[PDB]
Amino acid sequence: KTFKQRRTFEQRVEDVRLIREQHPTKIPVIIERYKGEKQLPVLDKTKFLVPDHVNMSELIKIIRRRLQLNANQAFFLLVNGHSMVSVSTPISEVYESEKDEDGFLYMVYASQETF
Ligand SMILES: Cc1csc(CNC(=O)C2CCC2)n1
Ligand SMILES: [Cl-]
Repeated sequence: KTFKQRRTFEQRVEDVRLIREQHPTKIPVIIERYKGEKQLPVLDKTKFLVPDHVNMSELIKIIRRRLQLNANQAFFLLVNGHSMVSVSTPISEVYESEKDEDGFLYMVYASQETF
């Protein structure tokens, strides 16, 4: 059902290696709905190439636009299983500290801070 479940560690690693070869300025991001989530829709896809210069505040804006949310729908984004200490950090920096061992950066969204 989830991404890690669909693809072998081997497959996720080789894919990250190809994105490096072909999309060298992009951060390979996995963005998934919380398995409890009722209110927000599922994304049209799972794997995203995020320009390495955008900060987390702008990545939240991007996903809210992708979900076609309105002003007073709530949106919370976990990175590597936990809260973001800051939304102002560039995603290149966030990748280097919060990346998975397979080389993706893993995010999960919900309408409550209680995931
Ligand atoms: C910044 C951002 C968020 S999702 C996105 C598009 N994601 C992709 O799969 C590729 C097409 C070129 C990047 N762009
Ligand atoms: Cl590129």
